[PDB]
Amino acid sequence: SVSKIEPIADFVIKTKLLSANGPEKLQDGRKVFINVCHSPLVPKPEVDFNARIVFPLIIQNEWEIPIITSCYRMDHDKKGQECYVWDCCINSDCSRWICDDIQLREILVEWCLESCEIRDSVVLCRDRIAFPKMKKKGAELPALEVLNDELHQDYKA
Repeated sequence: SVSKIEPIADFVIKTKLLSANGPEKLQDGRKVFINVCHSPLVPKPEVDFNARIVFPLIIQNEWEIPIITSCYRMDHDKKGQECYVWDCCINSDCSRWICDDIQLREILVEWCLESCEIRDSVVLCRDRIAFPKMKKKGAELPALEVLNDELHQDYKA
């Protein structure tokens, strides 16, 4: 059974595509946008966010904010050049944690970049990075199709 997660727009990561080694063709050097968004349907860490507890767990690879990433979609800039867009959906509580702790927000941004890199075999720039003041890139964020074992425990069947 496939469930739908309708993400709530939050903020955008702007970057650059350095290389594409995946099953599909992408143009190197094109602008990349990542929509960091949220839903209460995304799993969340079992350990509540407390900086002194959690940052050592992150170093130990024992704690992470779960991310559900969409397939990429194409948009175009004003000169007609292709730009690639991904949605990275996290639990709504985790979206509030990254408001109050800038160190956690930086790590979450890195996790979102790695998530797109993993799912589509792309390499994204860590230097040519920006944070547009918009909530999302593009029109309505499309629904994420997920299996029931991917949902937050309290929202499973």
